[PDB]
Amino acid sequence: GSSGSSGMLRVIVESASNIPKTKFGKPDPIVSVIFKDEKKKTKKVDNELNPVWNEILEFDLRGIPLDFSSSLGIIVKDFETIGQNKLIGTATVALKDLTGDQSRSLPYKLISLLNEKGQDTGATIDLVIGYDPPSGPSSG
Repeated sequence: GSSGSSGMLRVIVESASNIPKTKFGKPDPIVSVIFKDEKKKTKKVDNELNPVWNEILEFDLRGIPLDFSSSLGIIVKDFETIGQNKLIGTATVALKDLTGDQSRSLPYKLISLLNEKGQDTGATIDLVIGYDPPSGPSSG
């Protein structure tokens, strides 16, 4: 364990609320984060409108900093449904604001989720993304 940071993006998932129920009752919502070709999702929540994951995610950049082009992809759907085109909502977090030469963690809450059509689904999800600039002898 050498002393040195190689760029790492942490994506904390608190919980969601205001989810569009279903005819049956309550679907199985699940957070799905995608960054640096890394698909990481949170523990699927059973029949519950406001699922509470309160988990922490991490992504290795390998000395690769952020840019105005870098962003996080947040997609929420119903586990019970995989193939079907059932989509609860989505949201993209532009890390262009977190970019810089000094760690910066901005709490992203009250995010409006949009369906595959781009219409306000009426669901909100809290997330805390933290950026960390790489630094050390091993540059890549």
